[PDB]
Amino acid sequence: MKLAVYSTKQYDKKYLQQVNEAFGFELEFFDFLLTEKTAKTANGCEAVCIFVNDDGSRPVLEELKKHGVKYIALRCAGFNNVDLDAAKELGLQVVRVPAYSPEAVAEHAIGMMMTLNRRIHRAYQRTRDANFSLEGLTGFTMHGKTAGVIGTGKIGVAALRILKGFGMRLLAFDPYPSTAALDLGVEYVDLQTLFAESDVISLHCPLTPENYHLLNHAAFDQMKNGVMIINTSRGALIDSQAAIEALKNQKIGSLGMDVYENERDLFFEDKSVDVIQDDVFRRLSACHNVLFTGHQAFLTAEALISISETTLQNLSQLEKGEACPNALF
Amino acid sequence: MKLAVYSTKQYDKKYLQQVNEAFGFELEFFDFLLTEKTAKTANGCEAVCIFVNDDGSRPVLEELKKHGVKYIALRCAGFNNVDLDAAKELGLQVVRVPAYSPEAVAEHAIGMMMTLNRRIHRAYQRTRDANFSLEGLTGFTMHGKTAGVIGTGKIGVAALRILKGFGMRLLAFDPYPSTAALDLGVEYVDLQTLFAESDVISLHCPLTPENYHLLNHAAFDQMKNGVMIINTSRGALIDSQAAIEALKNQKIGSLGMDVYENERDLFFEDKSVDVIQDDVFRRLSACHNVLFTGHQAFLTAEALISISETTLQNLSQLEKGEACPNALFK
Amino acid sequence: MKLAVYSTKQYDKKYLQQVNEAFGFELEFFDFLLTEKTAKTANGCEAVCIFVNDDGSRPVLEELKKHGVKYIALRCAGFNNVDLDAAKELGLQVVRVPAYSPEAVAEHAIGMMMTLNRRIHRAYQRTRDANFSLEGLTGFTMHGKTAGVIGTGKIGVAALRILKGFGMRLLAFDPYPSTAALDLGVEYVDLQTLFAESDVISLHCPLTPENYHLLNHAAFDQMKNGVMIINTSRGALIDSQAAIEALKNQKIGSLGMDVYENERDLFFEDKSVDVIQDDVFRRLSACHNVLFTGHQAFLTAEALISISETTLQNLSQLEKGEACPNALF
Amino acid sequence: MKLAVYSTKQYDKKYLQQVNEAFGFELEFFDFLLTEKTAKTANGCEAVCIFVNDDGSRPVLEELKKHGVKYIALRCAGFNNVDLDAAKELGLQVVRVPAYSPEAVAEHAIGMMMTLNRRIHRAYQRTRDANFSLEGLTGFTMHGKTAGVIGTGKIGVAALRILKGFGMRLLAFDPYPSTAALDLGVEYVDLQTLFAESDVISLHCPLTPENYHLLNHAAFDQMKNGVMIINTSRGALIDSQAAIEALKNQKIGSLGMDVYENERDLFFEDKSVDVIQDDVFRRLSACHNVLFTGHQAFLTAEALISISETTLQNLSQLEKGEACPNALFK
Repeated sequence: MKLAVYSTKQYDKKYLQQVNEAFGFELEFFDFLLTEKTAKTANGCEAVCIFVNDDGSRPVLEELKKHGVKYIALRCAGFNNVDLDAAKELGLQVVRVPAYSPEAVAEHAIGMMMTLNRRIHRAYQRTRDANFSLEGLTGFTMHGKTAGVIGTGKIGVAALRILKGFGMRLLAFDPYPSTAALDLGVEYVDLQTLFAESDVISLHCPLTPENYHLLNHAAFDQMKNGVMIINTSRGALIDSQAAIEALKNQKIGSLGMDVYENERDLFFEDKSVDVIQDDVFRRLSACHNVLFTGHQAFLTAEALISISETTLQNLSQLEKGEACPNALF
Repeated sequence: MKLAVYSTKQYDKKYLQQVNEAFGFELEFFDFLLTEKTAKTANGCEAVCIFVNDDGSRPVLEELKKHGVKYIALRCAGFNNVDLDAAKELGLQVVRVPAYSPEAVAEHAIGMMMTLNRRIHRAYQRTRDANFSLEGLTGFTMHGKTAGVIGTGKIGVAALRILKGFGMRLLAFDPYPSTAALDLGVEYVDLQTLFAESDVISLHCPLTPENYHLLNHAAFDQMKNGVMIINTSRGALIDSQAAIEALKNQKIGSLGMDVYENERDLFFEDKSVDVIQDDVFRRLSACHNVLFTGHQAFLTAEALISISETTLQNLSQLEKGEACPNALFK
Repeated sequence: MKLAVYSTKQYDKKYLQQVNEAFGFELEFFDFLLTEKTAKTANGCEAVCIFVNDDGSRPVLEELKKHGVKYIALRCAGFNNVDLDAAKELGLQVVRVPAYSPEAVAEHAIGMMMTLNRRIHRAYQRTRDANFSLEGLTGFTMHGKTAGVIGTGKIGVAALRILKGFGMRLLAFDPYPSTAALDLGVEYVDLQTLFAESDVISLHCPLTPENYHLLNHAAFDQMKNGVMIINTSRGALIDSQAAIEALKNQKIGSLGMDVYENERDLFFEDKSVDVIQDDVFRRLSACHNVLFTGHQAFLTAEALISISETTLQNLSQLEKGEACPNALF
Repeated sequence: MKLAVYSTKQYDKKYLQQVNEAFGFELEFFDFLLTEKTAKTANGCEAVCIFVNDDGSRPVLEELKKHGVKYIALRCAGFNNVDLDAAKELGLQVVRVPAYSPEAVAEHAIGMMMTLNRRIHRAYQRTRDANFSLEGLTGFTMHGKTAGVIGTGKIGVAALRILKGFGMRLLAFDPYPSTAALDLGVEYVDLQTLFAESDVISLHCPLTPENYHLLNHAAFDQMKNGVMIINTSRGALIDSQAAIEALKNQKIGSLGMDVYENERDLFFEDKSVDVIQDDVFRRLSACHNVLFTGHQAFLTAEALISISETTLQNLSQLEKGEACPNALFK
């Protein structure tokens, strides 16, 4: 079975090749986006593997079918990229990443927190040139502080586990309180309490129409001066204009954000008939204790191996049968 | 009483002043080093407060006494910079802060680990300029990995609590196994075992003649390829020449080191007629997944407050003629 | 005519589109490399435009021919990536940009030199973080120093003009002395003399069998301690190992190199027992007063406009059947 | 004579020592600031050498006198930190370095220009990590563009020579004409014309009432979109609020500023109310093609040697009872 892989990054290739040892496919790696124009490159491949920015609508799918491709595989969860009606109709079998790694994500959140806290990113900038000055690097001791987690699904609980290790007082907000969280000693509270009492706040929840801009001006008003905020969840959970103001006011002490790729563009705000919006990343990073990562939360070897492992197992079946539920039918 | 503070940094001043509300000393802050030449600036203070780089040799002490100084407070644990015998003969009293907050230090070790693991230091260099490329940033999932801690005093135990939080398998080496550790599910093992099995290793122990160059060529050879090593303990725990080789060979995956001041200028071991360093810090940082911090482990507000409280409390006892448990001699 | 542009960077696109206002080509821009696999994307185009990394080997050319391509335009001087014998046989026509703007390249060399001299690159690393320390930034006054230029073709002469403006003594080495250089007041000399007396040295010459490793251990021995060396010419002009030792020795004070794409892996050092050969860039940049740029010497709007005009003109001449002096056969 | 040197940086020491080979002063170097408190450190010295940040006010001067100092040498042009009246009254003599090497300053201005033009500072941040991407680095060819110099004293003229070498067309605004400049082919013009026609502008003039905020909203409006501006002259030549707005609007393509020690606050936006700040420097540097240097324009070995010779020579003349042209009063 021959698989064409689009939007390939070096990490994608490394892990796919390693996982492929136990499936045996012939792999062809392309660094470029799958588009209507590039679909033809798949010719000769029974299948293609795509990621969040690849184009999966009918026009692309038509080209693929024309070129003999049967199976499409997302190394991925987000599908706003693909036009799913067509595939079934075109006789084209399909999939995504159902399982994902909660620990990788939680750990990333913690890592962002610690880096910000101890200003380790800044320290590195200095010490890489043998500048050992400590001015401006002072952090806070975690132990005995209060941590507020918004959302107690697997990721949120994984985070709480770590925060418990730090010896923090643990608070949480979730509409659906979890035994797993209670067993850790977490106290579930309303948002207002969480905002009021938390030294560190971390978002681990899905975006809903209800929680759009959950962290807004009113919310910031409730928080402690110098509060640390981490968002490895969707960008829309935070009103960016309000966060910017709160940073300027010094209400927010530190802010860490893992930026989703198709939110990067709409990230954001002011511009005067200027200046969309890499400028915001630059300014905040320079002027505040603000740290951005580029949707990096799942970027560990173990997490990547898991994504790969499956991707191959699915195709191997498809190359012959199963439910899948690789398959989205 | 009036206190002259030398080698003053902004953090030193902020926390000393804040703590001093409870004490009422008259504080005078100097940014420069105490030396034989600057000792005269103390004139009119009964006490001086110094840090690791300040010069406490006999000639300095002699000048201080000449100028009416009775008391010397080290706002740090180390005292090798001060000639204690001379101080005793001269009638001076010397006091110190015997330990730093264990939690602050452990948390710093963990922070170095995570920053290294996820290459967060590298990411920032990118994203500060709006470059979101992930190439080279790939880390490891901590959960289920094995952590080995060498030394289970308060700092090591504090680290172990955090590591337990990550859901790691916890191994340790210490001559005197601690119930507090055992209570965490820690398994104590010999060094050979700890070296063979640990994905991450962190040093939380005093330097002894016995453990000089504990992490040496034989130790590295034993370790897992890609191992992460953290040292917030003294530098001599590690044979640097061996570490540098291990990095080159890709035995050591990641290395984080909190570099003590009295220990930076001294890497050698060795070279010829051209030429030496801060170069090693620059090269390693550039070429490997290596992070140095400048003795930053105790640099938190809470830890600095503790240091400030102890220091003023020590001074307060000396002023009164009350025996000070933090005195370095009679 | 419709033209497919491969390996497209934003700058390529901006200037090609700007220039095309005068030509009316139909332009299709691709970000990815031209390869045997991607050559099919050119279907519908009479021409393609490529750069130094694109693959112009016979298998690729065969694909392009099958797909209706007639013309290949190199938006660069180099053509090592294109198999000219094959192209001829296949009836394809190949054109290039014969030279870059001399002023742009010369200015880049001077820019490198001044940045290094005043450690401006270092200063920015500091001041971007509001660190105004000057330690380690001391340079040298150019006025009254001696510059040596190796090669006095158009670029070398442009460089000399600038150097003259700094109030420097001008020396040069060329086997074929130039009237414009002589008219400027340049004194031609032997290499040994140029090495012995030059404060600053800049390489502006083509690579030849003769000058391979022209700057070698013996050359570095003859130089002044603290000498500044600039190479915007090909990498092989310098023996890297020697250069590395000379930096380590402190014979070479400063080194600036504009690194050619194809020559990127070749250079430099021992090196690494496999990946990565990039570490040399990292090491030298951190440990010494060394500056690398990525073949940036022609990267000005004006130079890019010239490349764009030449390319579109070359293509019109081809279509019209006129003689194209830029043709590679 | 023994000379105490305050606020010493490694470069000050190196060049002062090198020059002293021919003078034989006895030199004592202090890294710290001269203040009322540290003036006593000078006892045993007839002279002290100070720089722009050192405290020269009456109380300090009084201390110096008490401690036997007769001479104060400024290793710089500015002297606003020194209370000249008090000095004269106290019987102290003060000398300065009247001007920096014109070539060094002009060369600095050109260096900033080229670095900004080709985004070499950005490039280095990339290539230091083997990132050879060229996106965003595109510059412009200098040759055939127009350069406008504001001020045609020795520095402006030195800059013109260089700019001439680039093949640029030379414009200048100075009320007063320069033989050297005319001789160079320069065209004098009014400010409005200089503003309209210049691709690059560099300021090389002293601050006067007449040019306070010379580059103001109105001036920027006249300028070419994308224009490059360099200021190695004093800050108040530019209305910073107007400049910042002009950067935001994209009227100014690039801005290079050598920032005087005494002037960090001149440059401001702003709404960083909490709390008044170096933030402007961090922000502009990140968001625009902006480059700051810390009053670096004279930082070359030759320029420093000149400062050093002048300073030692002033001191020598003072010792002699000779007329020092560089004295600030008599």
